[PDB]
Amino acid sequence: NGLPSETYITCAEANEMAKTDSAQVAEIVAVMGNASVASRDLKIEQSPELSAKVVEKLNQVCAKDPQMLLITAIDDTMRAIGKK
Amino acid sequence: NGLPSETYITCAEANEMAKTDSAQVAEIVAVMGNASVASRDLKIEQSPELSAKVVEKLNQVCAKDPQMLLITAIDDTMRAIGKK
Repeated sequence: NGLPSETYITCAEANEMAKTDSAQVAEIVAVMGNASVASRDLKIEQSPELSAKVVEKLNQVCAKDPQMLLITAIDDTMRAIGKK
Repeated sequence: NGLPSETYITCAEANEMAKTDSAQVAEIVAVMGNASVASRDLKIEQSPELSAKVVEKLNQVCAKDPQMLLITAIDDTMRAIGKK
């Protein structure tokens, strides 16, 4: 919880900023996401489309429960795609 | 040299595309960039300040060498960071 404001931000609210700054929102989500999911296989193809997905479905989950911080929310995707 | 167009595109020309799509470009460079550099230490965090950085100076290096493919270009950046 003692993380920088950007990292401690909620994924749902990340969409709010996305209209102004899609870059910093989609980047961190993708950059962390891919690196953190590579932890279980290490061959997660680096392609804009996959990232585009991680902020689409993830924010959808956030819409269901706002108690998910951006940092933890994407971690649930790590386990979702992390089914090896 | 037989890789898909986008990943076979030079860092210099990738910046050109960023003018139309800053996302796909800043993403892929930070995505694999951070993933590859973290493969040497894993002490490297993910921040929006890094994408801008890895696509800034690199495009300048590739401005001196248009032959530098995106993949190779980022490798050279890893070398710089891996220099400890």
